[PDB]
Amino acid sequence: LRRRGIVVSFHSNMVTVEDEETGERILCKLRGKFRLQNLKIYVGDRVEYTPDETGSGVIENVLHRKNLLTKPHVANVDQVILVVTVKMPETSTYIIDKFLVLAEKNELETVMVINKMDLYDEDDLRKVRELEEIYSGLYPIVKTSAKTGMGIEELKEYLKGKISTMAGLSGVGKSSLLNAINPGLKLRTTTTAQLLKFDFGGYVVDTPGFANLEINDIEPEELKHYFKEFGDKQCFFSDCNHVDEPECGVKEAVENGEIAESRYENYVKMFYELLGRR
Ligand SMILES: Nc1nc2c(ncn2[C@@H]2O[C@H](COP(=O)(O)OP(=O)(O)O)[C@@H](O)[C@H]2O)c(=O)[nH]1
Ligand SMILES: [Zn+2]
Repeated sequence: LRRRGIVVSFHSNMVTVEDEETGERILCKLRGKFRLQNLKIYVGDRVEYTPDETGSGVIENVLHRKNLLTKPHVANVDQVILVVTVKMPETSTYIIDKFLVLAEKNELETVMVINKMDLYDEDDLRKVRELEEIYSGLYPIVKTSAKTGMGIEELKEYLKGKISTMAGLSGVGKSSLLNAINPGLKLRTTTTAQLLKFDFGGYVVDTPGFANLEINDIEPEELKHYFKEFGDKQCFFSDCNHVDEPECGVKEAVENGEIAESRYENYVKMFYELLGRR
């Protein structure tokens, strides 16, 4: 009879589902009119199927998704674990804000993780204090070391229950942190993502988030809504883009220091970058 499950991967041209109750990995086939209609199914999709245990099962229906990450297709993602690096990979605030813009656009909770702390000397630490100085009040920050183990237990606290996606520049330590959180687990024909179950309940995606940092589906005038800070600020004009406009609460805030310059700076850069399109 009808049982609820979460899709976790696509094996041998078939959907692999996991039983929401207390189930194992039941392989499946989608039947019905999903054919007639165009109701596509993805990893992370919640579904209800028929347990013909005498050989896997059959997917009867696919629930409605809260969202759908793209390239590595993933549905119903709650969190973005943004792993950042001050030294070694060197992460610019610009890249960081593009990541946040993306996480916000897909309406996801974001947890910023400054990794490789074990490698930082005094100058590096200063750069760290600058990251906290910028993002402290906009997002949760956790200082970690995949090697030392520093900050992992605290990070396990955010992964619990939720379906999470790792994001960050190559080399920043995404796969190493994963293994630090759950020995054995690791980041990545077979072009679809997979959901890895955490020891403590919850899942993390096979491959990394928006690795292609593609901000195009965003209209210029839309971008401003993806910078938390820009909101409680009042600007003269109706829907002021905060760039040239004559009077801007946002521009005012920057001259004050209520808004980090880097934030404004990167937002404007991104703004103009989106304008170049017809
Ligand atoms: N010292 C130190 N090295 C780390 C840390 N995390 C990852 N690394 C190293 O950084 C390299 C890249 O890590 P990896 O997890 O593969 O990066 P990813 O591309 O973000 O998944 C590997 O050679 C690791 O040995 C960390 O917290 N501290
Ligand atoms: Zn404005």
